[PDB]
Amino acid sequence: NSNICEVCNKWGRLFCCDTCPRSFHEHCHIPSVEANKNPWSCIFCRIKTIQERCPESQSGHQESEVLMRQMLPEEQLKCEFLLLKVYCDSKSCFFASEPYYNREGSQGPQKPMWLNKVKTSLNEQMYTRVEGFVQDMRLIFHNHKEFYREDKFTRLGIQVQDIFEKNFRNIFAIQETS
Ligand SMILES: [Zn+2]
Ligand SMILES: [Zn+2]
Ligand SMILES: [Zn+2]
Repeated sequence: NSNICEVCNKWGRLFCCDTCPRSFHEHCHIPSVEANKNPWSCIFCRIKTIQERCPESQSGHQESEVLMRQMLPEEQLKCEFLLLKVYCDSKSCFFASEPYYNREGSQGPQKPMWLNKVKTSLNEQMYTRVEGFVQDMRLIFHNHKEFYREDKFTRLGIQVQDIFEKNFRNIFAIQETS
């Protein structure tokens, strides 16, 4: 197994996957690394199994159809994995915890949103469709762009949104377009 957390790239108290060489901090994995379960398989491995059990699940899909899917166990998992892929980027730090807004010439968003809030919402099964999760994720970046206006820091929102969107298209096998 790797000697650093796959998500945050630090050492520490790591739980090792049995079916791949990745390792995780307990609360870096999503869902949080399960208490017992020998062998244990990480979310990467669980996602690869879904694909292997249903090869056709990789054929292209329309985003509108994906969004309307109910959050059954496989879609729950896919959203957990997509959230984890965002946390994998170090620039996720800016969007992880609860923000506050006091900048001359700007007003804060009407509906603040942050990664840890989305993480709790997933854990608490608060989303009934994929659309709920995706809307909250895109709101994070939209709030950031609106608030920061012409400050160059707006780019951090563009950057992490691009990570989100590329991973969304991959995980949910969105049909490729120009
Ligand atoms: Zn970690
Ligand atoms: Zn694994
Ligand atoms: Zn099949």
